[PDB]
Amino acid sequence: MDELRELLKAEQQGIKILKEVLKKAKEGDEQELARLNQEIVKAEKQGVKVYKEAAEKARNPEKRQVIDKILEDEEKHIEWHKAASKQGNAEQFASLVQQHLQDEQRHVEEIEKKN
Ligand SMILES: [Zn+2]
Ligand SMILES: [Zn+2]
Ligand SMILES: [Zn+2]
Repeated sequence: MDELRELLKAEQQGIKILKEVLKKAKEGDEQELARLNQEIVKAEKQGVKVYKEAAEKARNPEKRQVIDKILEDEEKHIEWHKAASKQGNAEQFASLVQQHLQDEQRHVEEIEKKN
């Protein structure tokens, strides 16, 4: 029983921000969007931090395997949001957010399976 609820905290935080991102995506404001983008970057990387930290303390390779997959995943998300750099991301943005949202929920399944 190690690094379970702790790691979920990262996903939970990311998902919680995504909820507001959905709101601001419909709002369509650069300041709100950039600020939220900024929040995402920090939150997801904080997730990477706890995952990477736990990875180097994985009693079982399978525990690292799950962490490593999400660790890679979580950075992938940021890379996408970073690559946007605000073009005209509103309608297009919301569509992509659905994927991030479904993905992090999948991360929960990858961890808990049945939560
Ligand atoms: Zn993420
Ligand atoms: Zn993912
Ligand atoms: Zn995640």
